[PDB]
Amino acid sequence: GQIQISKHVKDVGLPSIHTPTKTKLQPSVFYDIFPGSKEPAVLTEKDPRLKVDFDSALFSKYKGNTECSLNEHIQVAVAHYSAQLATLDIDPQPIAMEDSVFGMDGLEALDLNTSAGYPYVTLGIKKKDLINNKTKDISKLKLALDKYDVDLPMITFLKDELRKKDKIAAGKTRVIEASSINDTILFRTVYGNLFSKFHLNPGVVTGCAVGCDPETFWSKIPLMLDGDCIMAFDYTNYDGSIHPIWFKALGMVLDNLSFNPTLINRLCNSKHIFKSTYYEVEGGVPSGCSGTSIFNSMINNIIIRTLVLDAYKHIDLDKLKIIAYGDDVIFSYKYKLDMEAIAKEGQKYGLTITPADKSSEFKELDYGNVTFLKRGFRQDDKYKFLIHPTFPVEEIYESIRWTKKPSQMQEHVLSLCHLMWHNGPEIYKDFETKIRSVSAGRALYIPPYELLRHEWYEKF
Ligand SMILES: C[N+](C)(CCCS(=O)(=O)[O-])Cc1ccccc1
Repeated sequence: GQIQISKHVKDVGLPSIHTPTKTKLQPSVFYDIFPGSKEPAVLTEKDPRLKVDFDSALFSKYKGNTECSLNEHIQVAVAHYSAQLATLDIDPQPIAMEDSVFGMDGLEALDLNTSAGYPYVTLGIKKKDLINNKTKDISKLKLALDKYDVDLPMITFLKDELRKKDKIAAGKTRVIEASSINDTILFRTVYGNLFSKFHLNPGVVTGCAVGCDPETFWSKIPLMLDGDCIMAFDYTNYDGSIHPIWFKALGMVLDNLSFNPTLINRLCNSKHIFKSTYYEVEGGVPSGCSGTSIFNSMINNIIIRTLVLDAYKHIDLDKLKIIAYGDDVIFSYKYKLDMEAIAKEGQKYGLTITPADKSSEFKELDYGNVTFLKRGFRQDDKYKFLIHPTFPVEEIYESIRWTKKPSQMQEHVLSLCHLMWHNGPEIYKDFETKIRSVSAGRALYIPPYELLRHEWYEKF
């Protein structure tokens, strides 16, 4: 990520975007019932919990781009992965706008709650003002499309969420570049079929997990990654470390499929508006963007193949199975491979790869300690072939202590329970007890472990 130009919105003819300065998160009635350290992320330069300057650390993700071009290995990576995707027979033609908005098979309907982005956010216009899902009317949407066109700047929002104390004093708050609904629609009409195909085919052919249901997909992973092992690792600032060449490679893949190879460049050479500053970035991917999960996974698919070929000879790509969800990736090879060595091949590209789960060194992993989409793996008691997706109990305790909407505690709780029960009867029972220890939690409906277990078996 290299900031090319930065200037006042007034000197460019753009409005100043107003962003929430204070968190909506507040202590819930369970705050004292469960243990936790996390707290609301810093949303303003003036937060006593700070140590370093806000704007400083905030815009530190942009280290710039490392000098490097396309090599034969990347070309080979692109070639193999393309051939893999070619087996899915994806239709290159665009999709009707009616499908881009209300969805189709494999493509969820557009979220009508999130902001419409620029410039609607500055005109008081929301998505439900352009789309009438009630009568499926989108006439007003079409007008807006032709009125403001496309390739509009992205709005930078600070991510109001829970973070560890060290991220609080360090002012490390995550940003969420919000694309204009106009560009979300364009990207869906163009790539819609690809997005659809991927969502219906999470696995090793697409090398992607976007669209999967962890509850059933977890049982499949072990069968797909049928290798001599299983590897995972962490990325230090993945989004801001994606060098432009990966987009060039992504384009080639898309071109081998007969899709637009240039549109995606609007993500590489992106336009942004933080608050009163307008700027353009060269390199990196827009964090939290609308439809970038799939593109990020594809890039990772190209990266993994490259680093492997870079670190080893006599490698058989067909034997390297990959499953990615954006920057999160797990893969395997017929034979054992050194993760540390693979990691070092990333340095030349500007990718900082560290041990999985913020570990000390690059230690060997197994389905016993490996994680993916922040979930571990645990065999079911009754049926050993079914795999429980385990979510960190600590994270659940952390989440339940805060709430953004008090009158929605029932919904919040239910979500947690669906994650929780996968950790076991004893743990779930203790969770239920703590909740029901206060009148407010007693009035809540908590799904019994038997009911959750029963419903889970019927999903296979
Ligand atoms: C994926 N397996 C089929 C074999 C993995 C052997 S290992 O425990 O050494 O990673 C089953 C499995 C084993 C433990 C946990 C979750 C799944």
